[PDB]
Amino acid sequence: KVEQAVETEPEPELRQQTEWQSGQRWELALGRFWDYLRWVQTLSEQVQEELLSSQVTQELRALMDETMKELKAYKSELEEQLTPVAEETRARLSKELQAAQARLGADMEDVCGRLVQYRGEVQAMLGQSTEELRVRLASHLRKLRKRLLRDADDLQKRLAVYQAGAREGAERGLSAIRERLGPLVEQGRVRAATVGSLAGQPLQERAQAWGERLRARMEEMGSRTRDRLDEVKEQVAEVRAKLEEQAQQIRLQAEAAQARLKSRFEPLAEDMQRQWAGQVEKVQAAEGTSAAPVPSDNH
Repeated sequence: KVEQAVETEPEPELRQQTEWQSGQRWELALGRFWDYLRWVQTLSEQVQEELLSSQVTQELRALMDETMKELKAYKSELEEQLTPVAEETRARLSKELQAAQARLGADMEDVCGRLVQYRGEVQAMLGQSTEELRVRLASHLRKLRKRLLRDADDLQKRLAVYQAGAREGAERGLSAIRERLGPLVEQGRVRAATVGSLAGQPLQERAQAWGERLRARMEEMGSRTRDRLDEVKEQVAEVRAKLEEQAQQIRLQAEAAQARLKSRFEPLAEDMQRQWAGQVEKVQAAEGTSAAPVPSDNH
């Protein structure tokens, strides 16, 4: 909201590389998703009015399945072929996707949860503050929106290379998607989320009122905002997700980094270069300006 996800603003290389590679089909979903993704940001009491109905959730879950439907579709067909090698290196292509894969569902599923929780919590009270919940809503959404972002690219980047064409690896490719998810549904029955988002909680005719809400919404939010992660766990519900997630994130970015290194080393050797200072931020000394990325905060 200020640097966690704002660092990408000045770094259009992510939107340029994806728009050039993908084209528009996949870039569309992930493109429109980022719009409402950050739009969810709030501050003024207006947030309590929007919480009435799962608006950002319906729009988020709507696009989430879109980018995931187009990516998974083109992916399965992409796995059929790998880089121009087919010998041993291809073995890393199986694990590589495993990382970017778990990263997709992780953030995605985390999205619907952030809303379903934030809404299910406030809707249970209907008479609390907003900042107390915003403090965590800023960082949580910051890392949730940042990950899904830096991931969408780092993931689509590998799909651009696979377009090359392999021989033996062609068999291992199909295995990659099989090593990620099998019994489950892509990530974790995301469909089940589309149902909850519909739940909402209408009153009489103000369950949304986004019309006037959006007015002060962006006004106060952009005005200056009074939170900037002041470390104040109010809901302590959604924070758990980003907390336990941010921890495992290291396992993903790690396998995805070590693999990508050699993965792109075959086709080229400049990716790590532009990515060294053009990926998104590279986590400039820890995360969060104030409210550091809590590991778990116990239970």
